[PDB]
Amino acid sequence: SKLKPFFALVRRTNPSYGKLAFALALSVVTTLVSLLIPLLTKQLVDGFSMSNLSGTQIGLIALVFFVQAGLSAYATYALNYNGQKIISGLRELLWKKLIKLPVSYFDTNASGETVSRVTNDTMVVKELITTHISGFITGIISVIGSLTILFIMNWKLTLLVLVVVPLAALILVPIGRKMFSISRETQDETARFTGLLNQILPEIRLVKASNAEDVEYGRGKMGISSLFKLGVREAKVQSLVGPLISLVLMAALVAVIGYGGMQVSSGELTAGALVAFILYLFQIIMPMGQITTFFTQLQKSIGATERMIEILAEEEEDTVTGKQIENAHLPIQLDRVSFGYKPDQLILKEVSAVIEAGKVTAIVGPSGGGKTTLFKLLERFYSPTAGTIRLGDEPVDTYSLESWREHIGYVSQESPLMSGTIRENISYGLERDVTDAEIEKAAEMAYALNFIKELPNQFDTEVGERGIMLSGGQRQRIAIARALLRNPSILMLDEATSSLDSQSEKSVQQALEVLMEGRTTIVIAHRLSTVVDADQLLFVEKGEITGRGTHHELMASHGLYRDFAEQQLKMNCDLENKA
Amino acid sequence: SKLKPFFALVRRTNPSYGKLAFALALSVVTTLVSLLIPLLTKQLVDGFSMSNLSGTQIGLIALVFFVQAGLSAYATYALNYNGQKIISGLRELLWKKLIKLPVSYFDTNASGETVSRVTNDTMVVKELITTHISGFITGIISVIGSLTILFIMNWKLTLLVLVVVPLAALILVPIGRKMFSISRETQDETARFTGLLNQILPEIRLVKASNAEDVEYGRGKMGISSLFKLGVREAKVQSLVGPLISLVLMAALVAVIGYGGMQVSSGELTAGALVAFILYLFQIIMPMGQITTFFTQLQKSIGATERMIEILAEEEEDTVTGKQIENAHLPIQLDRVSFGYKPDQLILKEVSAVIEAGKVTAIVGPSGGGKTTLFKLLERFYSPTAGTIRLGDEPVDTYSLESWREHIGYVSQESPLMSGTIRENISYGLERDVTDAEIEKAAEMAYALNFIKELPNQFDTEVGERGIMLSGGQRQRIAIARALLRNPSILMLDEATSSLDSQSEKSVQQALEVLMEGRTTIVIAHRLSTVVDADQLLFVEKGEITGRGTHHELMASHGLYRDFAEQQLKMNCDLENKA
Repeated sequence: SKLKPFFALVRRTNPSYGKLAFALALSVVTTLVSLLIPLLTKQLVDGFSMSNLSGTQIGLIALVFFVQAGLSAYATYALNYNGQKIISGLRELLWKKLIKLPVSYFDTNASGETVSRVTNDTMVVKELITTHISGFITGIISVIGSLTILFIMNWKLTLLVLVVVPLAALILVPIGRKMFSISRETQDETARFTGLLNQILPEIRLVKASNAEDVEYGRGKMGISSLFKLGVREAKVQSLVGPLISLVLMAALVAVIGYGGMQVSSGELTAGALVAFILYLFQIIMPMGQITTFFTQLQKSIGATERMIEILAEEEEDTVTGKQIENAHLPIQLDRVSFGYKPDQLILKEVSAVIEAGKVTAIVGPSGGGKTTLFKLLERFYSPTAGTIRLGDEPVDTYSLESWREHIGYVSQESPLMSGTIRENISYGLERDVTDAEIEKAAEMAYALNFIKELPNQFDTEVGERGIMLSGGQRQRIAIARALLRNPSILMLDEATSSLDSQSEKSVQQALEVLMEGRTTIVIAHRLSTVVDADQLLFVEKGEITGRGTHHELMASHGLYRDFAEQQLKMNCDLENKA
Repeated sequence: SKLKPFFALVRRTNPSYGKLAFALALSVVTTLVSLLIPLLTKQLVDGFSMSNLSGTQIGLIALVFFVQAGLSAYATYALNYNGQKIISGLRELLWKKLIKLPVSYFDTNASGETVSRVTNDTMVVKELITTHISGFITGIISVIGSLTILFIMNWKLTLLVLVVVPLAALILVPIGRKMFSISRETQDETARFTGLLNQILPEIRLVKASNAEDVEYGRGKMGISSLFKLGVREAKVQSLVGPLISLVLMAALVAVIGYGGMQVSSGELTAGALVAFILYLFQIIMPMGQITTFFTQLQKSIGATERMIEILAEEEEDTVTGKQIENAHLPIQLDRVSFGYKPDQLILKEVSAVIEAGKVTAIVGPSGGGKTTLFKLLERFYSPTAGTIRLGDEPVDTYSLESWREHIGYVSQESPLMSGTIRENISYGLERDVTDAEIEKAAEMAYALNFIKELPNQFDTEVGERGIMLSGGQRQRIAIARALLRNPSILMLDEATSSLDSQSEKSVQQALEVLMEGRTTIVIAHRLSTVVDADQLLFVEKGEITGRGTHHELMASHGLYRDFAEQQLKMNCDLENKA
């Protein structure tokens, strides 16, 4: 039942079944060859009466050892090499999917969790394929094979092992479960106490000022004391568990080996048959260890194969069907548009606007008021809940998302840069050709060239986490040059959120104007004073919009709706409004 | 050499040496009793000729097993119980030290690192005391004892083990070191690749907008490929290492047990002497495992005992010698005061001021300009580099730090609250008696009572990390009530840094005035407009101070020094200065 999705998943990578089957066959043959070794030692030891020592018998044991090792090396390489092919194919599929999942997917799901899945689930599956299946089969063949060979030479001494091994395990298991429960509880109390100490130490500033020396000592002392009480409770458990595990193991060993010796010493058995018996006991206990591990692995494996298949079945973004845009700067109408993540809550509704060729329109309104939805609707970062976005007089969902994203340009504050060269960032993702003589003809414009020429290298710095740190103004100027190299007909601007420094800001404002000249521009911001020059402002009413005039008209005949943001500004200052 | 600081450290806890010595003696006796068991099994097995089976011989083995387990339970409890006493004593010493280390210590050293030390070093030392020393001694006695008993019954078969065991180890060790090196390199490349994927995923916003789909796919594909290449290099190592470990172990076992059988089968040995030989081999291999672990533990232990002793030898704050203050609101002079963390850089120098009875003085100046040093000097959070702080006409270092911290009061923005009750916070650390009828007579003042009475409980909420989250204004009002319950003669105020919300701020300003009335107040802040009412402002010049007048005098005859902060404000707004 559960093995049909795993198999299907493995088949997605078009694996070579012959090579895996042959490797498994070699493992099975390696285990069967490992059951000859104790019979050949018994034949050698039984044949040592009057000390003949036939050299062919000790040489044949070496030939069988080198043959077992040669086949085990081949099977182990083949299994690992194909597992490495299978896992590589899985990761390539998962990565090609992730890069095409709609930007909605990363809005709902954590990027780190997705990375964690593609890096761990594939690993689990690998581990299952390369080691655990072959380990499990070989262990079963080794265990049942060894017991069958033992019962055919001396059934009394294996009947004893088939009582001693289960009765020893029936004791050690519960005693071990009980032990581990106490280890977890002391770990948790250790954690609680470290947490408590951590929490007191950064507030030492007040503790000192308030004369709370004995008070904070005493609350820490109660933690020392609760840890000590659990430590004594662990001591009273570990003192019974330790001696009892050693008592059981040695009583099992003495019982098995002493009855082996008491058969050889009476004549009911030979010296070489006892030798074979010990040599097989090691071939019972260890693979029995192996097989047990298979099942936990199998559970984890199922969960992984559930998550990966989940990703690789999800919807991907249809970026490449529709028309091609001609004369793209034409009027963007919204007419009866609407949105919500689910129809339970319509985040934006009954909206209409026009956005005008070569002008600016500014989305500015209350913090947390949903205003970011209209911006994400206009850049196609989100599909409307059945209401029209229209360019000129054609519904915008007509044009291909490639032919849309090509005639849009995009810039933000708070941006990092792509790990790569500075010329690679100044021309990122655009498949048109570029040249040294024009890539800096886009960079002199944002004042990027005459900044970049002062760095240790004029085309690289390993920008981002590897290279030197850059200030927000430098990062913005690098973004503004990329958009001048695309020469988009429409521009989407994310001017600021959170908080920022005003250092060099007037030179950054003079850098920004370059890009927005003579093309249609849509801006989103957190304050009115940054937006005083705009040809239409849009105020946001937690689901609906008004304003639809100059900044001054908001200051003249809007009133209370300016006051619902301007009061929070006037708690700090008049923000250069001077009114 | 290295054992003299550990021992001294252990002696600091006044441990019971008799009980540890007796537990170690019991462990040694338990190991010697564990060397009888295989001789008694040999006597039983050798005595089984003609199958007499004397019941006293199989009963005596059980009596020796229950005696070994009884003494092992007692020794194991005693060792763990005394280790739990020793570690508890260590932690109590370390915590009583930390709480008294000067506030300078936590300024240089990370609190988390100190917690980590007191929670891990003590543990390491515990582990060494309870398990590793006894484990090491018992292993040596078990190993040398078992080998000495083997050589006295059959020296040929132990001479073989004393060649087989070292020659097997001389192979497995290097092959294992080499194996682990490849496992580390693949871990690192896995980490590098996850890091790379992580770094791409939160920037999916641009990747989509820029048409960088094949570009970001290909950079990820190169990571899949480098991981696959290292995976194949690991496969070519694991394929030789696995077979070779199994080949060696089985060749060692076959050689030892086959020569055991070939002695019994020729008559050079008995069936029971072979049984004893196997039973002792297990008493050689496992404690040899144990002893090896002792040394790594010993190294770690030394490092721990080095850090803990370091803490427990450090200087602690002399909080309780000097005079007692009378009439504490008198003039605080600074005259030729100076400071620095080291004399290499004098952070503040040649400073003089007066701070005046029942007035306000405000420390306001450039960000990162060192101004926080003068505030920390005035509250005695730091000693001057030989220049006088003086109250009335007495040097302030005359009064006890208790009798100082009692006549000071202290409040800050950005503060958390002590984990505890709300009545416990409103009266924190003060050793004077309090009553329900007066603790709320301090709380009605900050408007704290009529806020607290609306919570689910009127005296508790488990405030901080356990309970409900509180806003900055509520936390400030709780702090302001504590200072009214102390009724300090002098007040130290940290008004704001970083960033804050203006929500309810005018009601918080009306709450703050309550505390500062009719007592001397020192304030530190980040903007001039918050401080317009102050009777003296102090501007800071990266080592020296001026201003020494009203806010308006800074606005009238200071000029360029107001401009060196006011310009950065005027990039945003005039900040209600209206000039």
